[PDB]
Amino acid sequence: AAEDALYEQQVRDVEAWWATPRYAGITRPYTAADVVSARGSQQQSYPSSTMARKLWNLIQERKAEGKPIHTLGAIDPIQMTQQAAHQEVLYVSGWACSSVLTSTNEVSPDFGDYPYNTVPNQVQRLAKAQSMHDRKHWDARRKMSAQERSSTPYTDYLRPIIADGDTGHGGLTAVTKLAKLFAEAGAAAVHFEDQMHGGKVLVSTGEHINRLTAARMQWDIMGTENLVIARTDSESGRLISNNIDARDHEFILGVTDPSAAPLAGTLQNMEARGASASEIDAYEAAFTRDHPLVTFDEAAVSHMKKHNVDPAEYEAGVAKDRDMSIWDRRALAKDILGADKPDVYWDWDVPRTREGYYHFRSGMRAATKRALAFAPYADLLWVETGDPSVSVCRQLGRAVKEAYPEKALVYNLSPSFNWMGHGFTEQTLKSFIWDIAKEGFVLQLVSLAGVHTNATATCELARAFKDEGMLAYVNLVQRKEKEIGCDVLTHQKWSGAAYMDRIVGAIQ
Amino acid sequence: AAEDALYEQQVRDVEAWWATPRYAGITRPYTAADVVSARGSQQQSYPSSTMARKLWNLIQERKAEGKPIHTLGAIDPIQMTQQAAHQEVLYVSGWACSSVLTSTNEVSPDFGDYPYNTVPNQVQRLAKAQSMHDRKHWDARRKMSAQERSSTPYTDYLRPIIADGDTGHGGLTAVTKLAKLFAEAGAAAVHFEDQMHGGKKCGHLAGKVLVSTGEHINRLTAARMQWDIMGTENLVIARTDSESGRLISNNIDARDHEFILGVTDPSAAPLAGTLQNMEARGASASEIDAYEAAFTRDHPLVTFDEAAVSHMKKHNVDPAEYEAGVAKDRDMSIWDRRALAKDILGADKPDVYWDWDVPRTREGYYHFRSGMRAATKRALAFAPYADLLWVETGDPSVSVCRQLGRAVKEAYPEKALVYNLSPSFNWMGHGFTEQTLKSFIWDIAKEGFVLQLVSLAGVHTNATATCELARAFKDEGMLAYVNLVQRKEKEIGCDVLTHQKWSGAAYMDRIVGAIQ
Ligand SMILES: [Mg+2]
Ligand SMILES: [Mg+2]
Repeated sequence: AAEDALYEQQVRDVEAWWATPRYAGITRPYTAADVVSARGSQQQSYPSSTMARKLWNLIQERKAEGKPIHTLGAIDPIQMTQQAAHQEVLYVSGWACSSVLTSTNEVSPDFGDYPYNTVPNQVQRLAKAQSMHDRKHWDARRKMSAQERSSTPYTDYLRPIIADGDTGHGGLTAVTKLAKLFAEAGAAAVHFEDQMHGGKVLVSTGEHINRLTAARMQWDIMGTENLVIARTDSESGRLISNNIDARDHEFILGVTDPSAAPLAGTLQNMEARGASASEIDAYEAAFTRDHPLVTFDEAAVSHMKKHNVDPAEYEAGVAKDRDMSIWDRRALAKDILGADKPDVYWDWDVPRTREGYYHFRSGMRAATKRALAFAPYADLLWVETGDPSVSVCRQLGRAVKEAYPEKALVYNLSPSFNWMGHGFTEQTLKSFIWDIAKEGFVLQLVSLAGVHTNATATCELARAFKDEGMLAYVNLVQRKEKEIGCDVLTHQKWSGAAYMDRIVGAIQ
Repeated sequence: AAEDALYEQQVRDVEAWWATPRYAGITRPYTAADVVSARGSQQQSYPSSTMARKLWNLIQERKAEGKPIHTLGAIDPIQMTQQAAHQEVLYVSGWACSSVLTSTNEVSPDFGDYPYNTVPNQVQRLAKAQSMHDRKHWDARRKMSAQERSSTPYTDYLRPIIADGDTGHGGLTAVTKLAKLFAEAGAAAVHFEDQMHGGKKCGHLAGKVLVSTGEHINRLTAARMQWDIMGTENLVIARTDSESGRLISNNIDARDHEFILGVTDPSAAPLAGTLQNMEARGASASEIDAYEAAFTRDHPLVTFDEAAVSHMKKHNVDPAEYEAGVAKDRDMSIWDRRALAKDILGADKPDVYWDWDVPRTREGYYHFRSGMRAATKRALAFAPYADLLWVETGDPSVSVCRQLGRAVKEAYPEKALVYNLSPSFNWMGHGFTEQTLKSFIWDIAKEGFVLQLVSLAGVHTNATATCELARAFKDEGMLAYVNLVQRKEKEIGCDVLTHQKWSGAAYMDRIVGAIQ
């Protein structure tokens, strides 16, 4: 039929699409029929998908060279226009949005607690400005001679946008709607982090995989090729919201002291009888001191050597199966111990927080494992590694390359770190970006760069303008703007006035 | 009746409100009953009104001192926080909104052609950030000792906001809706300018288009009526660009007639109708462009006064009576000027030939003699309807400012003025020294220009800072970031350096800790 042919043609198309090199190694737990059944009859193309292909190709080219795509977080269209000739991509931060532009105009510290259309609205604001300045630029060039065009460098205002998706802002349907808004707004790529929606609390490995799968399916339904970026904060995240996933069990901490009674219960009982907030804090502090936390692997091997049993059989099994459940680990331990010896005591529930969070052994062991777990679901991997170290980066890069030799990584360049005070020289501060790009960190970003440049410039001017008036404005702004050749100096032309003049002249 | 008694009380309360010194010398063409009848049964209070009173009191204090309230246009909450310790008010420009933040996210050159909730939305964004930083600041101060508070200067993040209302974005009902949005969003004052909504003419004779004097007065009155209905004291700022606007959309108002220009050649046929016939005959745009350019050359424009005096001199008639008559009545209508000239010329002389319709533009606009004569006359006409007067005066000039300030103050000695400080003018290449560049703001504050603003300041500082970092970062990476941002930020004591604290992280941590 008319509908049957269109359906069948799209199923064939989607299956072929997923077989292209763009999606080599990417796992999809759903089918092409699943996707086409959700599409309706109306096809639509999105500019973000052309930008996504531009970004994908740029990543492939720079990764092959061992070279960086390093950029600065931009908070407004002015910053976009001034980066366009220099940075090859544009980054949009949710931290920036939280304090400078929210969908409700209610700004706050970054808890990812703005309405979830906030960062997509900032993407749309930048993408529409990109299109305006590309149109102005194309109009300007058509007014030049053909040879003057060859003499003048082309400015590319259509740099692919990378945007912060936070944790996805709720359940899987929220993630699909957030991904939809981003593809509509213009984002070429979106990153999603393995923290709980609402210091840091991780979600299970499987929960985050499901978020990444939800974003991919929505873009598959839309027919767009936007890039999924998976971020993990398990290098520093000490709490996990959910113990259901066996791939996390080796990092969850528990007690070995059988005289420890569940902490959360004690704390609620205390609050019921009227105990002071400090008294609850004091007991919780003492409880952590009195009862040290270890992994079950650690408790088992300690129990075996204590009872004169070789742990090698256990250690081989957990090494062979990193993701062995706690249930199967206890089974393996008791067989090795046998009937005569007592069983390992270990309880991860007893020390849970008031919220019910479990304790988690953060570090690069957990972060590397999660990066590998996320790799078949993501186009780029973003691992927070702590303070900048070429050494740590090299280790992570090789660990990922040996399992997924084509996966590119992202690095978050800290704006606040004391580089010189922590071992760097001017030479090694300069080469850092290029040093880690050789190890596979292709996309690199100073998240809050546009916040800090803007704050510093206004701070300097505001103080001086109070006492020196227009002398301060000319010295600190007008003179400098002219010296460096900033094209906003002629603001009317910069804004596109000549472009609109021609259109109005054509209409009349 | 009980209800009727209440109504009369509210009417009496409005009348008493309008009799306070805040509204001395302000003309309202409506009654208190008019206002109360539009109010409904619930009145609510608006923070913008508290900010408006704060701004009014600051203007009164600074004007008495001959001192400036000089500020910088801010485009985001970051710039607001860095200005709060230094600039006593905050300015929000519509030019900046047009290129950086529109209610539809469609940025473009400034034609005042974004949807009219655009600048109110930017005001709301800044006002909500002011409240957030005030709450952060207050919370931090309650953590200090009582003595440490006495020793630490209090930062006032609640600076009154002045915002661009463009032309009012349409007819009188749009002006009232826009005024309402600004009062809801948090603006202490709004300025409205006497240009035609729909933007400037483009191409030949490109430039601003003025409305009639009376049209702009009705806009000022509409905004005041809306704020009266709301019970708010926001400040009306009247802006005129008749120092440079060479076209006017409407000739109905006799107060504009002395500036409107016309032809004296009886052989000139109407230009717009000729161009329309040519366009209808297949003539190209260039051939039409040619006829218009030639028409402008062959038929100079003059005011009716100049035509009548030149005509009297040609026919050996003393023009002294005509000149004395129109000097006495600057507002004489063209109808009455023609009759005066005709009576002086007498039955045995031909009458003055002068036609202000023949040279009209294709849109139907009239030609207008721009300059400080028109600008000063309009400033005086708007004065009874405005809390502050904003007169564009051209190149920065203490002399021109002093003349304008004196001219206003001889009729309205209490009236405060606004000065728009150009960020683009080449001060040092046009007669300023470093010393008089510095003193300019204080020099004109002594002449009554109490409120002064660099409207695009936050556009230019932001662009310059990113331009410099973006170039260097491409090649020097984190070395450029440390050299140009991090090190400088710490060396000048910018409090965004510690962005977590700056954003309010400790404030929210205490709220969450108090909830659990
Ligand atoms: Mg975020
Ligand atoms: Mg405007």
